[PDB]
Amino acid sequence: LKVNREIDRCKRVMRERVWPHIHQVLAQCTVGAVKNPGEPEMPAAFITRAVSGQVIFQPLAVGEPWGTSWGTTWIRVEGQLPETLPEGRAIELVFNLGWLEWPVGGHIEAMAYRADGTVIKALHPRNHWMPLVSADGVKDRVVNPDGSFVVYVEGAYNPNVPSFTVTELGTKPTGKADERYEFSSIDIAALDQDMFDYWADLDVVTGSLENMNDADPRYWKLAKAMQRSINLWDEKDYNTLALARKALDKVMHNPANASAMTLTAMGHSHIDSAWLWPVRETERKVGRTVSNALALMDIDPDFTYVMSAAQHFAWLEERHPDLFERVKARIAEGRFIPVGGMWVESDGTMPCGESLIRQISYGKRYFKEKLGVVPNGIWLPDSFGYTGAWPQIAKRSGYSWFLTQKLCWNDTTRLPHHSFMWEGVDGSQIFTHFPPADKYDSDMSANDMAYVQSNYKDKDLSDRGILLFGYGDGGGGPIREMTMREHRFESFEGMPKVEYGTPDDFFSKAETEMKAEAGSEMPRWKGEFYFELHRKTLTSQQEMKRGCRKEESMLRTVEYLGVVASLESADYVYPTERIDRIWKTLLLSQFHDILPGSAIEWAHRVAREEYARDLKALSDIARDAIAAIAVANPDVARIAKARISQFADVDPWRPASLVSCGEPVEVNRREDGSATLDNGLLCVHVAADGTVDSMIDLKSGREMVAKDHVMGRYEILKDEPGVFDAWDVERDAFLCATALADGHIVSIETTADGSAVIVTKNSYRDDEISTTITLRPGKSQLDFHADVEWNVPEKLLKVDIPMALSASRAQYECQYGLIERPIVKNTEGEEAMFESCSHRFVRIHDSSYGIGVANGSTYGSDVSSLRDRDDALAGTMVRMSLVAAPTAPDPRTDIGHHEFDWTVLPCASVAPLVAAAGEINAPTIENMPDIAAPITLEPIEGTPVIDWIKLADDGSGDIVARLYEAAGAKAKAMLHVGGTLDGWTVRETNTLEQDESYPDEPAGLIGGKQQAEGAELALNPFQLTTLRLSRA
Amino acid sequence: LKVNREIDRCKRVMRERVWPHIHQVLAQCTVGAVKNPG
Ligand SMILES: [Zn+2]
Repeated sequence: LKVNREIDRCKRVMRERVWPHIHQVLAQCTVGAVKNPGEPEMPAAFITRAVSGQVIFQPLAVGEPWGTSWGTTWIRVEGQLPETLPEGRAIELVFNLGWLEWPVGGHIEAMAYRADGTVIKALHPRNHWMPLVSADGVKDRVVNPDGSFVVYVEGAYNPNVPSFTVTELGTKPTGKADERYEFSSIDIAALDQDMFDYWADLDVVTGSLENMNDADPRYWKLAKAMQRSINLWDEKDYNTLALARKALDKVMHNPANASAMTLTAMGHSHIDSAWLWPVRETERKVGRTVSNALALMDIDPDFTYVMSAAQHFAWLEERHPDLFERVKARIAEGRFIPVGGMWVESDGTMPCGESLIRQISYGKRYFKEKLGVVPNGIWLPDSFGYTGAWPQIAKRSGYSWFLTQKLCWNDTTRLPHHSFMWEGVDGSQIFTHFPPADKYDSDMSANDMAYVQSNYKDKDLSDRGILLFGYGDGGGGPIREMTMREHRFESFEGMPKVEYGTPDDFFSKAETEMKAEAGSEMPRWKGEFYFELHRKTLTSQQEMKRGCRKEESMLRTVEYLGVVASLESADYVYPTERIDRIWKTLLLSQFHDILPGSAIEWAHRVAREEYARDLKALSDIARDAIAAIAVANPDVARIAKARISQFADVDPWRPASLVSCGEPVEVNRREDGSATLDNGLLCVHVAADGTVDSMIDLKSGREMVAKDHVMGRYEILKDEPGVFDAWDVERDAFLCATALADGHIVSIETTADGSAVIVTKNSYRDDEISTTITLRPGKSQLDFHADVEWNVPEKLLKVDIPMALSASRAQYECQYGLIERPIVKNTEGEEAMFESCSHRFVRIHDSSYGIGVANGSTYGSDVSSLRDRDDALAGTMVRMSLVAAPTAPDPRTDIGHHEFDWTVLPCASVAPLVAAAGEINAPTIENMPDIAAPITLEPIEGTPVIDWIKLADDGSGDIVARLYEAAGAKAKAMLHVGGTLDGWTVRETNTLEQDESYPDEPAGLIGGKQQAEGAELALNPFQLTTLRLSRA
Repeated sequence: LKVNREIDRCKRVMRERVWPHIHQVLAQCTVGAVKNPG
């Protein structure tokens, strides 16, 4: 059609006949540079060293790469600012350092400083210009009395790292220029605002023709004015410009339709704290983005910008002190908004409950003392699913709403609604919203308006949405082209109304109006947000998953010992600052890019050796605190190899030992190679090739292994996905798995305590798996411990546990509580859940029985039914993923020597499973005097569990316990305290240890603040309460 | 749909897992050149 061919003419007119005549080049500047391929130094220490004499600045070469990979080049620019400058026009430098266009935050960047150490503005691929004079006769401070000036530019020659492709770029500074980026004559230019407005109008108009339909007369009244204008603009006669704009004005002022939506736009750039670059680079990225944000708050007023991740604010505070005081000046104004008080945008499903609570707490604490703000909602646009315990934690932490967008990438199903009420397992509900643009980084195009209005899933009762724009995922922020195409879409009949705003006000009014409109028809979602994509993120880099749990499972012990030692010994200083530093370092390695393990080899290498260092430092605070208890109770008892595991079967926080102390375990070797372990409580029969093939529960007398199957068979899948190698698993892999039928028992023995051990070996073509199966006296559980020497890439290992019990749903655990997922997947959407998360245990049960499996560091599994060889129902298979080896961002990921531990239990109720999980995840310590816990609850009914006894953060000396219910039934208990804190009071708080109550949340205590000894507790299913004990 | 996403996997298999293993490199050759812009 004629119009579609007229759109191409208009776009080419924009690109060649209008765009170049915006920056009129006046003069070019002399340049000299100094290169450095090493690690960068602080800019302030370089400038003052670069002002006196101590740098030479050998001139650059036009047409050659100005740096090396992962290096820094400092450039001294000197211009002249000649006279006869155009009147009423702005003057600005233009830096064209060989930019590409596709990745904004990916390849090279830069930052321009003044000759005192102060930032001017950052330089990015699509935003490369620096204001000298502002079209009003006022100059920047870096201008002499004459036209002389001098600028320093720190340029980062970051390589462009492909997402999924084998490369050597994400390892270390190479010292070579792999991708060539030229220099090409930094220059000075005058800006023409009228041509720039004309280009903006053309852009707005021509982008609306691709998205309208040829049925409204506006499609034709537009395409006529677009044609009349470009037929009138002759770039060789400037006086025609004023004629061309008047033609493209009879259509720019048309009031929006009556029923059009209303969008609240705010500037937002998402910065992945570590992904495709080292963590030593994110600091500069935050600096650049923030500087860009403030240089756009003087192009126009009423422009708003949001920023999350208090850790980014801290990084900014240390590197650019001057750029911090400019932010605070905008915060008090109201145009700069910090949102979602959290340390970093953590992962949404893997961290435990205490991780999330501590993230919220540290974030709220930083946002208070520094910026003085109190956020009202959780900002989490990018995450691989959400745990389902989030609503309760958010509501009990003072929050009011919630924000997500990542759940659009699901491979099978689309969620029904965009704005809805999300109810967790407890019952508390939070208002949640997805930005209808289906992405956080928009460019404020006409395509995005058309999509937002034509995709919004609740247009019948909401007509209100949010809209984020800016260049994200690597920084950069929004560009001044986006802001000046927003004023065109303010009314613009044919498209949604758009206006600036803050998130809190949008959320308040949107929720209240949707409520008062819908009635008791408000959309609702109960449960978790299962992410139907990126299944391999549960096991991508195993040393990160093992590190997140081992460090956090022992922070519990270290913090508990600080409580016990601060009550026994009269002089013992609890090291608050070391613990705070360790906690912040931990919360930084739970970002949504490094816990899933989908970053470059460099990032994981640094994050891995941090776990080693903080693990070591933690087990010195422990032994130094235990030394204090050892002198306070000098003659009670001391045991080596103790494990303080919360919620045991008899004594909750007593430090139990490793010596089992039962009667020996009789072992009956058979002649064919098989063996028979038999303690008082189990009768295990191990076959000739590992693989326990029958397990009797001698108490009840039930087989525990599904017939014609063996427990412990190893499979190795062949996973070579289409895209996102380190991210997701094909379903095809589940078809290709091959068992390792070869194998044998290496050794059968008994030990000093009386337990029996069996040592097995297994191999697949290069690598070796040696398992140790243990049976201890007086414990109704079987323990497995495997050591892997993984060497072959592109493979995936997992073990299976065939259970002799058949049910319709499987039971996992959440951060606080439990969930169930189907076993046999019926519909198309259910088959998308073929692999799922599991914190610390999975249970398959029925009305009166059940079998459970608890793990140490795995985090991943999948369940399916089992059918006998005569085709009758046999049981259920539970497979849990151990280690995978991708190749995309990390060529040499997960090579060599992984450990794994797990255990299998017969459990009618859920209490012994929780006890076994807690007891397998606890760290070991030495020379620990065994003394009763200070806080104890006697269970009158149900199963309440005290999780995280710890000290107060106010330094006052109070105790804070975080107790919940872990069975799904109401629980009644009462508190008993030891003889070291009698006379103390107890009271109820929120998760942040503050006296704040909420009318829509039940409480634990009955009454108010009363005596601790004898206070009673009632807990409705999956409730999370926090007790605070004070001396008075 | 599942098939359209299975086409991408097959095309990438062609491009990376099948195509490079066609020309097995044995040895490289010494080279010398003379240039002429006329
Ligand atoms: Zn992200």
